[PDB]
Amino acid sequence: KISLRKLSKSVPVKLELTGDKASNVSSISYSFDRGHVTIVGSQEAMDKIDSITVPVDISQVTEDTSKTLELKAEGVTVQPSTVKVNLKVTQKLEHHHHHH
Repeated sequence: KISLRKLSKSVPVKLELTGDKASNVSSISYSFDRGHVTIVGSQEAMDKIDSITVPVDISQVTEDTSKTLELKAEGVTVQPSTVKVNLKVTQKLEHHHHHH
């Protein structure tokens, strides 16, 4: 029954773009310094969590910036549960048409 009562695992974060893309933006990208955090709790809870979804609104995003996002899950203790995310915005600009 496992005498020990201590365990830790890693759950990569998955960002899902939510909202309509700005008409003045061709495309948006995102990155992370680690994109991985340590969780502590029962093995059953860990087996249930395969990853942490972190949705972000891009509709209000029209310029390059970064925001701190806190992660929480019921059944495990997420810590530091904080990561920095940089959102680069690409400005649309016409150019020479592709010959191909």
